[PDB]
Amino acid sequence: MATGDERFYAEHLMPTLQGLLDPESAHRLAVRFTSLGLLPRARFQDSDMLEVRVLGHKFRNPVGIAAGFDKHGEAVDGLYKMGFGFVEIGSVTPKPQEGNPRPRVFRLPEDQAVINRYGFNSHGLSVVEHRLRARQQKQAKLTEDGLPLGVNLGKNKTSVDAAEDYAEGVRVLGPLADYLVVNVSSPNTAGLRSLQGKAELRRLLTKVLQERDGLRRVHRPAVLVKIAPDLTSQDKEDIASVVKELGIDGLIVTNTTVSRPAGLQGALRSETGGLSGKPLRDLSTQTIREMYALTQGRVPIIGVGGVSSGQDALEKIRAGASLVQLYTALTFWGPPVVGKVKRELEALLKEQGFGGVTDAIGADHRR
Ligand SMILES: Cc1cc2nc3c(=O)[nH]c(=O)nc-3n(C[C@H](O)[C@H](O)[C@H](O)COP(=O)(O)O)c2cc1C
Ligand SMILES: COc1ccc(Nc2ccc(Oc3ccccc3)cc2)c(C(=O)O)c1
Ligand SMILES: CCCCCCCCCC[N+](C)(C)[O-]
Ligand SMILES: O=C(O)c1cc(=O)[nH]c(=O)[nH]1
Repeated sequence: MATGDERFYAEHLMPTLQGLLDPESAHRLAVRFTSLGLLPRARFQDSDMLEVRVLGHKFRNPVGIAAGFDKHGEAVDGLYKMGFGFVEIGSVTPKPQEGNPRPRVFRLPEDQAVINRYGFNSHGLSVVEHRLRARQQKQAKLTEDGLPLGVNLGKNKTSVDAAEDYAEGVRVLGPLADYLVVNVSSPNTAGLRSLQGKAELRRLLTKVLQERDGLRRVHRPAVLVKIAPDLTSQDKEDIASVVKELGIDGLIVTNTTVSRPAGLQGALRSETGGLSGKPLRDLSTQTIREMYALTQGRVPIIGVGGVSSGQDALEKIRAGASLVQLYTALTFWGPPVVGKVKRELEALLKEQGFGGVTDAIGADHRR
């Protein structure tokens, strides 16, 4: 069934799977299989070249699974087995909520893209907290061994107080996380991205950071802000300013886009939702570049958006990312894409005269 092998997955297994299952069903199955550890052998051995020290942690490799794949913290261990250097779970909302009605995920095969409007379907903080607690010491050892865990926090659709939603997330899941993500960037919850402008963003993040600072040292995560690729130059300037003013630990750049770039071919291109995958790639990379420059290279960036190769990863790294994430590439190429990206990244680093990933971070800005 599953042997096992970049070409077999890309050319045969995944196309067949996608012919049989709609994207959300495939997503549910992928989560189930991953949680059981039913995966092809991750042959790739991580070299010292790929190791990154950032956010107060060691990362065995700079390739993570983006938020949204494991929304409820169900497959964390299987994701490490897949070869990810770090795992981000979420977004998690304070209370459980169902998200949007189905269908709410759409493939754009011709574009190597996906559009989703899940709408923060979440088991909620309490369920995710107990799920994480069940493996807390296991995670502590994984983190020690260079495999950190991120938790992405959302807010409920019907919440009257957005900042309090995030504050609850910090208090409940913060003690279980190496880093937290304040997701102010979903396409798919009304109002949400408006948390990205200035005086209100400052208010929100001050509250978040205060809650984080009130956790015991051993349970005190880094706090990152995940931003949209659709921000105005003014928005980006404002975010960079608040980030530096408040001492936000890092940025995740970017979420999905509500733009529909010219050239999309998929029949479903005009579905409502965030677009991910290849058509997002360079928009994300350019946002990384801008944010790195606006923060003077002093604020760690996790680069995400259309990464499916070593070149994609390195471009983001050279643009200013210390780490990268992918999601959409996994949906088309399956688990072997993780080793592929890592292998290609290591080769490109050597070819371009970099001693390791760390040496390449922001290299474009020094040209
Ligand atoms: C199906 C789907 C669900 C997602 N859910 C979340 C989410 O819950 N929280 C979040 O911060 N990002 C979410 N994302 C955005 C991804 O984390 C990532 O930022 C974006 O997809 C770009 O990366 P990619 O092109 O590699 O997929 C989701 C993306 C997709 C494809
Ligand atoms: C919207 O969110 C997703 C998530 C996973 C997907 N697919 C997928 C990802 C990993 C898989 O993992 C495997 C592959 C082969 C053997 C065992 C597990 C399988 C399907 C898809 C899709 O098919 O469109 C969509
Ligand atoms: C998730 C869709 C099914 C794809 C085929 C499953 C691959 C099983 C992996 C094989 N094995 C677990 C032994 O390595
Ligand atoms: O749950 C979702 O709809 C969602 C959240 C998010 O942050 N990004 C995204 O593309 N979808």
